[PDB]
Amino acid sequence: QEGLDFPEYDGVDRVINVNAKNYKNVFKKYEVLALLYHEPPEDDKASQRQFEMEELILELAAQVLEDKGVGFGLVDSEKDAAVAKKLGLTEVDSMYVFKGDEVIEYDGEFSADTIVEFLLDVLEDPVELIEGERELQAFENIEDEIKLIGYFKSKDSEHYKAFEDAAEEFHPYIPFFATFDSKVAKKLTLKLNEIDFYEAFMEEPVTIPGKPNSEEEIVNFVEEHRRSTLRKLKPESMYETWEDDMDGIHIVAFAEEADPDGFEFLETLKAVAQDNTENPDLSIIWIDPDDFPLLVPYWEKTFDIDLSAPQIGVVNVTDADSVWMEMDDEEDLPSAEELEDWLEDVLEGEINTE
Amino acid sequence: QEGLDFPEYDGVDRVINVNAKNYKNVFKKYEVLALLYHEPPEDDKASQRQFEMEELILELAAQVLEDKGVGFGLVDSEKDAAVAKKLGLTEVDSMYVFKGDEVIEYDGEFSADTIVEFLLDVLEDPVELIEGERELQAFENIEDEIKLIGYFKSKDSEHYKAFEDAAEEFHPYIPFFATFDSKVAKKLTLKLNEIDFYEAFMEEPVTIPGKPNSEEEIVNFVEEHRRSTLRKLKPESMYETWEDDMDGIHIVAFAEEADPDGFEFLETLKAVAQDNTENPDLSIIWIDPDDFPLLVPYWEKTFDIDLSAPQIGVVNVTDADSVWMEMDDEEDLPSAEELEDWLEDVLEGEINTE
Ligand SMILES: [Ca+2]
Ligand SMILES: [Ca+2]
Ligand SMILES: [Ca+2]
Ligand SMILES: [Ca+2]
Ligand SMILES: [Ca+2]
Ligand SMILES: [Ca+2]
Ligand SMILES: [Ca+2]
Ligand SMILES: [Ca+2]
Ligand SMILES: [Ca+2]
Ligand SMILES: [Ca+2]
Ligand SMILES: [Ca+2]
Ligand SMILES: [Ca+2]
Ligand SMILES: [Ca+2]
Ligand SMILES: [Ca+2]
Ligand SMILES: [Ca+2]
Ligand SMILES: [Ca+2]
Ligand SMILES: [Ca+2]
Ligand SMILES: [Ca+2]
Ligand SMILES: [Ca+2]
Ligand SMILES: [Ca+2]
Ligand SMILES: [Ca+2]
Ligand SMILES: [Ca+2]
Ligand SMILES: [Ca+2]
Ligand SMILES: [Ca+2]
Ligand SMILES: [Ca+2]
Ligand SMILES: [Ca+2]
Ligand SMILES: [Ca+2]
Ligand SMILES: [Ca+2]
Ligand SMILES: [Ca+2]
Ligand SMILES: [Ca+2]
Ligand SMILES: [Ca+2]
Ligand SMILES: [Ca+2]
Ligand SMILES: [Ca+2]
Ligand SMILES: [Ca+2]
Ligand SMILES: [Ca+2]
Ligand SMILES: [Ca+2]
Ligand SMILES: [Ca+2]
Ligand SMILES: [Ca+2]
Ligand SMILES: [Ca+2]
Ligand SMILES: [Ca+2]
Ligand SMILES: [Ca+2]
Repeated sequence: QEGLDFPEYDGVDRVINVNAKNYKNVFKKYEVLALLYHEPPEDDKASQRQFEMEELILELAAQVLEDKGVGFGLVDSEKDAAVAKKLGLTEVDSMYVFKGDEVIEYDGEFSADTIVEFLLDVLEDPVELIEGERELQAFENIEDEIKLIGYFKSKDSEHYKAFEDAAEEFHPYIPFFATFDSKVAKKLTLKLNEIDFYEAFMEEPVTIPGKPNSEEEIVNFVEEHRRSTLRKLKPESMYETWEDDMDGIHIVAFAEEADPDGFEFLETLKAVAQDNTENPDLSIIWIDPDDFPLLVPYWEKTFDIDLSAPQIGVVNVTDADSVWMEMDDEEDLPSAEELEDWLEDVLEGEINTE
Repeated sequence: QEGLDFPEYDGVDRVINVNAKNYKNVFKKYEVLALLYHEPPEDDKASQRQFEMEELILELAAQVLEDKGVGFGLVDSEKDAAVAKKLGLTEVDSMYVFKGDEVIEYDGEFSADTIVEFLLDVLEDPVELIEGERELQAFENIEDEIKLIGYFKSKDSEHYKAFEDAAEEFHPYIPFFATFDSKVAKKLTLKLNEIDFYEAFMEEPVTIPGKPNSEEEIVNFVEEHRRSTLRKLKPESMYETWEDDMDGIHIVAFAEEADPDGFEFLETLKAVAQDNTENPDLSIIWIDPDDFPLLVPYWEKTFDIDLSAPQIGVVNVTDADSVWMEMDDEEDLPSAEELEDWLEDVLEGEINTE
C-alpha cells in the first residue's frame, strides 16, 4: 500500500478524439503525443466492449504519464481521414507516438503497463554512454536485441551527433551506445568514429563501412540489417514482429529460458542460429512462454503442443495452422545437426503446414 | 492475429461467491481452487467499480485456466466469516490457492496475466530434476531467488520423498531441485542425501545440517532462512515482501539491471550483500523499475527521486516517508566501502526518516 500503491483510474477524461479542429492545439499542449489510429467500432457487443476497453487502457496510461508531459488521443480512420493523412497515420490499430521530429509506431501488446513502459522508454535519450570496464560489461550482456556502439572523441564530435541523429530514427527499439573511452574502444576493437553493429544473439559484430558515418549511412546500414536470424518476441513489439514476414509463415521456437530443458534447447538454437547466420532466408522467432502467460493455453490448444516442454515448428499466420518438430518428450531434444536438418527441410518446403 | 490472439472475456459467470452452503460443491468441481478473501466494498460508485474490475480480472483468469482444472471464487469476510475461518482465510485481499493438501497464499500484483502466470506455476510439479551438465548450468544461472538442491539415489528414495514433501510447502515461491546424477552432485559438492540452500544472490550455499533430512527438518531450516540479505521485488509476491518489513522500514535499492549505471550499482550492491550476508538485521529490497512501469511516476513523486538513476534509501512503511543516499548523478555511485558505511548508519539509526 504505502510506498507501493498502483494507480487506479480517477474517471477524468484525458483521452479525446483528435480531429481537424483541435489537432494543432493538442500537439501544442503535450510535449509527447500518442495517437491511436483506429477504425470505427462495430455494433457487436464483443467488439463494442473491446473498443471501450482500449480507450480505458489509454485513460489509465494518460493519468499515470500526465506529469511527464505525455498525451493520448484517438484518430478515426474514416471521420478523421484528412488528419490521418497529414500526420502519417496509415496502419489501423497502431499507436503513433510523436516526439520531437520523429514519429514512432507502437505495434505491441495493448495493456496499460506495456504502453506506459514503452512511453517511459520513448522519454529517455536515444544514446546511452559507456565509460569504464563495468559499463562495458553491461553492454556485452545485451543479447536479445540488435545493438550499435560507436567510438567518438566527445559529445561535441560531429560524428557523435550524426550517430545520435540515426539513433532517433530507431528509438526506442534499437539501443544505440557511444563511448569516448579509448580503453573501452580498444577492447571492442573500435577505431575512432567506427560503429559496430551487433545482430541479436550474435557474438561477432559487423563494422559499418565508410567511416566516418553520416546519419544517412548509419540509417541505411541498419535498415539493410534489420532482420536478425534469431529474434525474441517481446510484448512491446509483438505484432510488429508477427506481421514482419514475407510469406506470412514463421519458424517459431518455444523455450522457457529459466527451465533446465528450455535452457538446453535454447543453447542449441542459439548455436545453430550463429552457425547459419549468413543465410539470408533463415529467421526464427523465439517465444519464452513465461513472457506471455495469457497466451499459453491458447497456444497449447491451437498448436496441439505442451508448452512445459521446448518446441520448434512452422506457423501460418493466415489461420494459425502449424506443424512441429517431433520429440519423444522434453528430454529428447535435437542435436545441432538434427535441428539444422529440420530447418533446412523447412526452408526447402519439405516440412510445411500445407 | 492468428497465432497471437489474446483471450477476451466471454461474459460467462465462472467466478461466484463461495459460502457455507456451496463451498464443498465448489471444491469438488475444480482440481485447483483459488479463493479471493475480501472485505465488502464500500458503497460509493468508485469503490463498486474497482470491486467489479477485480472480479472481471478473476473471470478472465477463470476462462483462460478452465480447461486446466482451475476455478476461482470470492469469499466475503463479513457474510462468510464462518467458512473463511474453517478454510483458513485470514488475510484480507489475499487469494488462497488450494492444491492437494496445501494452501498457497497469493499476495502479489492483482493483474490477470500475473495471476494466470502464478497459477500456471502452481500447476507445475514442485521438484525440478537436474541431469547432465547443461541442466546444471541452468540451475547455476538462477540467482534472484532462493533455491534448494538435493542429491538422492532415485525418486524411490525415502529422502527424496521427504524433500518433495518440503517442496510443496513453499510451492511455487522457492524452486526445489533434485539430482540423481553423481557427476552433477560432485560438481555441486553434494554428498548423498545432502541438501544445499542457496540464499538469493549468494555464491556459497549453506548445507542443511542433520542429514538425512525429514520434511520437518527442511521446512524448519527454510523458514529460519526465509529472508535473503538481498531480495528482488517481484510482481507475484510484491505485497508479501513489502509487508515483511524490518521494524517498520525497508532499505530499498532502485536499479535498472539493463542500464549500464544500474548494472554498476547492482554489482556493488550484490558484493556488499555477500560480504555482510551473515547479519540477520540487514535486508535490502532491490526494485528494478523496469518491472513496475505503472509505479514509476508514483515512486518518483512519493519518494522524490530520479528513477532514471540508481538509488538506495530507507522507506517507512506506515506513511511512505523516506530518505535517500545523496549522489550528484547516475555517475556518482558509492564504492563498496561507502555503501557499507551508509548501510551501517541506517542499521544504527544514524540515518533515518524521522
Ligand atoms: Ca491503488
Ligand atoms: Ca476518453
Ligand atoms: Ca496493433
Ligand atoms: Ca525521421
Ligand atoms: Ca499491426
Ligand atoms: Ca525501460
Ligand atoms: Ca541532433
Ligand atoms: Ca532523421
Ligand atoms: Ca528499447
Ligand atoms: Ca573492429
Ligand atoms: Ca562516410
Ligand atoms: Ca506495424
Ligand atoms: Ca516466412
Ligand atoms: Ca523442465
Ligand atoms: Ca529435464
Ligand atoms: Ca544473420
Ligand atoms: Ca513472466
Ligand atoms: Ca534435459
Ligand atoms: Ca529424437
Ligand atoms: Ca495444416
Ligand atoms: Ca482477442
Ligand atoms: Ca462472477
Ligand atoms: Ca494482497
Ligand atoms: Ca497482504
Ligand atoms: Ca502485464
Ligand atoms: Ca512460469
Ligand atoms: Ca508425498
Ligand atoms: Ca507439509
Ligand atoms: Ca517460482
Ligand atoms: Ca558440499
Ligand atoms: Ca535428520
Ligand atoms: Ca500475506
Ligand atoms: Ca544510464
Ligand atoms: Ca553511465
Ligand atoms: Ca544472508
Ligand atoms: Ca518490463
Ligand atoms: Ca514528493
Ligand atoms: Ca559523491
Ligand atoms: Ca557509470
Ligand atoms: Ca560505520
Ligand atoms: Ca521525514
